[PDB]
Amino acid sequence: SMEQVAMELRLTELTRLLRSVLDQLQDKDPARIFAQPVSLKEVPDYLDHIKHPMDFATMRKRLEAQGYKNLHEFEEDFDLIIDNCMKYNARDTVFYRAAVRLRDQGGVVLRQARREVDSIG
Repeated sequence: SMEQVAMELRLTELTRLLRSVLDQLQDKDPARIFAQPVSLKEVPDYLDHIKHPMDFATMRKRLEAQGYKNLHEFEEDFDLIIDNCMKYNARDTVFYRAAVRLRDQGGVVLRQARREVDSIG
């Protein structure tokens, strides 16, 4: 149907805007602390602590499959990256502090992304 095409075009254009958002958020992580999944070889207890691991690579895979239907879904995965790190790692650690800085800086980006998603539709 043409309606299914139009919906698919909307998903594609959302994906475009989320790709740009993802790039901008990841630039707020110049240390690359959140770039890849936590290795279960190197942190063998991780899944006892964190039930839904997340990282920028995993998000990028979902994005490229057009797997985010709306901005809320994408924000949920970003918040997991931050929140997981702030639970596993103590306040005095480079990891925790990196997450706070990513959260604070990412807020700015996400605030305007929400306006753009509502505005363009």
